[PDB]
Amino acid sequence: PQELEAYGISDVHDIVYNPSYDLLYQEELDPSLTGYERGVLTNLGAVAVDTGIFTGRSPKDKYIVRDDTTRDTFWWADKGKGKNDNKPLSPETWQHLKGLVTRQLSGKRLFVVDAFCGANPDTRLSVRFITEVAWQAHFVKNMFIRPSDEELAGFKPDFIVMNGAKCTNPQWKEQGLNSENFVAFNLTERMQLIGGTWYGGEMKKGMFSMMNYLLPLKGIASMHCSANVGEKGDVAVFFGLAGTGKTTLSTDPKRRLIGDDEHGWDDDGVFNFEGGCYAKTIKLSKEAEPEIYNAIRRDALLENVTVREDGTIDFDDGSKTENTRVSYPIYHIDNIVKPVSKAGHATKVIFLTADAFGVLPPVSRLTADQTQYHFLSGFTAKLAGTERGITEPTPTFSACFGAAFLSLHPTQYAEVLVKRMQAAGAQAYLVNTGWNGTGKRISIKDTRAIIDAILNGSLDNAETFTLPMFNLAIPTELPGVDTKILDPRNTYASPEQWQEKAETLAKLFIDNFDKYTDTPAGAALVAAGPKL
Ligand SMILES: Nc1ncnc2c1ncn2[C@@H]1O[C@H](COP(=O)(O)OP(=O)(O)OP(=O)(O)O)[C@@H](O)[C@H]1O
Ligand SMILES: [Mn+2]
Ligand SMILES: [Mn+2]
Repeated sequence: PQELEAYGISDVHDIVYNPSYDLLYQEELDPSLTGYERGVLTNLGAVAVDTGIFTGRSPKDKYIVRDDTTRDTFWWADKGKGKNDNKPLSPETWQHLKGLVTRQLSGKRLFVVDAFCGANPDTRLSVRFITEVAWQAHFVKNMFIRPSDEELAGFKPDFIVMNGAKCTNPQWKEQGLNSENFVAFNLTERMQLIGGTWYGGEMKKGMFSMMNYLLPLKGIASMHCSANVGEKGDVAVFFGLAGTGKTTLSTDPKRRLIGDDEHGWDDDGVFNFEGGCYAKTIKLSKEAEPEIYNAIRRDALLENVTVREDGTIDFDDGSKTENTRVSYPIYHIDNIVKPVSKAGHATKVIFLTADAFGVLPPVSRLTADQTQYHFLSGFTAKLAGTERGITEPTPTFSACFGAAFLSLHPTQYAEVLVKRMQAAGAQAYLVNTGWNGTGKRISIKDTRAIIDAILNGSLDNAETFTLPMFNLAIPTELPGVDTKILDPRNTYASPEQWQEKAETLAKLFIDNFDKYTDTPAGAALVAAGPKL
């Protein structure tokens, strides 16, 4: 307990260190629990919980302490270098938030989970997570790397994550913060503090943000991508924003899964940060996604799904949130890289996007300059009007396909990615997992056959022609793929109807890209973007 007292947490009478899966099951199903701690047992064998008022991350509540360690290296929200959520925090307000959390956890029954972030000993974080909520401990047991008993014996944390979801900050107005909630990081004390939000993804993406700070400064790419590997050792990575297909499409029975969301790329190859996968379950189809569906069993942890009185799950019900999720340890997938989630250098780099404007082609091979342009652009889009019965799509441009998690400037991630790709001779591709002129999403079946064709070389050998405006090389046909869909003009009444939309989208790309054109490298990439 005095070790806990070193963190500021007093008088803990009941300490649960390294809780087993069986204990976490017992704790969640305790009929005496109240409120959002409670779990419910589903007919699939997995416990389901509700994560409370927050059912996704709260970027507006994300703060990073600005001090002499971070001042000149962080990509700060206020430093005129493009928009981001790295809002500066004073060390004095940090101490206030730390007092809130440590007092909240003092005198409680605490779960302590030691885990690694990063598959390689030379660059991993040794993270100690502290929570008073059993399903939060379970989330981190699933999603981080579980140490061996030997690693546990000599465990030396170099980052502490203290989850005080049950406390809030009443001084937030005087302190200039956004709300009574907070997700704060301190790189001098090497700690994350959480208040107000119970959502487990803050811890997952928080540690991801810290890897995104430390690794590129050591020459190692740090990537919002999934990754898998063929029997020959050929590695693919799949970038993309939330919901664009990284987890869906890397979970592929023809490939060994490396990881689904967070990877590094060092001198030896591509390596997972995590010990689990965090899948979306909205409208989950057992036929369309059988491996992910099969992972939903005891020790998986369902979030915010609708569970019927009889224990069945209504996966289509988005009432609590569209962001229904399940975490599971990665070995709930049958065909994975083991015992360590890593492989060689990627030779296929796939940018996933869900184009709600219905303009981009299902697949295209990128030039080198197009790769850089679209990596910095980081496009996807949403049908935001759907619940009001309207389409109009809303663009998101998020640098590196994950600006919410970037702690350095986008160009620093671009430069090390390009360096790794060039050394490996990797080829890049752009895949629209989103919409076309039918006003419907491309089927998962068609997208998987597109991925197959990328990975087995058939797309590279295909005859291609250039789609106008975006100047994207697209194939005339592909094995097992519906041929009509390959040219996005074919799903509209006429190519001119596609063109009206392509022009709308091109202007959005051009306007977004302008902020990168204040270096000569950036200005020169304009020629690789869409052209009116
Ligand atoms: N053609 C398609 N390709 C891929 N996914 C599709 C397709 N059509 C529908 N989907 C659905 O879109 C979602 C893809 O989400 P997925 O979990 O792969 O996102 P992600 O990129 O892993 O995001 P995150 O980083 O937030 O975890 C799933 O709900 C999937 O069923
Ligand atoms: Mn995912
Ligand atoms: Mn993600």
